Amino acid sequence: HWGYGKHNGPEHWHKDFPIAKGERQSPVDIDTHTAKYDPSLKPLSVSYDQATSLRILNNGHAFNVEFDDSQDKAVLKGGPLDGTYRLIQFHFHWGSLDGQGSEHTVDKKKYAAELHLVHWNTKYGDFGKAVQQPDGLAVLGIFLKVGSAKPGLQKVVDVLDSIKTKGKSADFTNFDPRGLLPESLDYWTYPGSLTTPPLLECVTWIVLKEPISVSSEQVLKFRKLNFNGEGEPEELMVDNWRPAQPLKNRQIKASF
Ligand SMILES: CN[C@H]1C[C@H](C)S(=O)(=O)c2sc(S(N)(=O)=O)cc21
Ligand code: MMC
Ligand SMILES: [Zn+2]
Repeated sequence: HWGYGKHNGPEHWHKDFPIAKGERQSPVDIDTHTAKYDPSLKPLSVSYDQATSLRILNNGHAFNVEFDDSQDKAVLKGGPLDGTYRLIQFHFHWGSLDGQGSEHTVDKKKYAAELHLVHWNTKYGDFGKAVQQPDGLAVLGIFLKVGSAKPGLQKVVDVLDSIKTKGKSADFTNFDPRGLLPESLDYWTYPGSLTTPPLLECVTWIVLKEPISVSSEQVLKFRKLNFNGEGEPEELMVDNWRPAQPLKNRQIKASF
């Protein structure tokens, strides 16, 4: 089954998921000089004050912090979006070394990791129905660069010992996502897909311009995780990111 190694990595995915070669695949390189400023793009409205985190899970390719989405508790609206999208989970993609890790790149520059906050469109009623629609999901992507510690990331970093291997999970309540946001909410946006199998083309990507800083030791603990399940040969969870895909005539719009 798919992964990120030599034999099952991004370049092999088309064999089982033919949409890998589709028309609106993500991630893409964001060229700042070709992105078009769009004056009608509204400001983002992130309402995460009533968020309820539940669990953190190692799923064999990243770790997910999951949220209670049975009511409009943590939602995203405004921006390029029509309607309310609920936060269901967030995860990261990171590298083995600080100069690679992000999925989206800006003028070919790669950051150390990328945070994806995944939201689904409430008019479709549940997550499974939202992935059957071209505007079913909105993912908020935030870049991470090594520098000063991000205090709001530390609670996540400390629980990672408990979910070292594939399939382990831990209770993770009362985590507040607002501590992972940069100061500015300027963004680029384009229509894309999930960046892992099943690679469904249902996503409106909102990639924030401003990165958050994390310390070198915060990023180092991400790299101690395992793709493997307990009692198998250890394979460090590093480089779980997909190379950029062809933009193919889509336009990237900027809110600034
Ligand atoms: C296997 N993980 C995929 C299936 C999950 C059900 S999901 O649709 O929540 C997401 S969102 C996501 S990403 N990297 O594009 O943000 C990847 C996946
Ligand atoms: C079409 Hg999702
Ligand atoms: Zn992701």
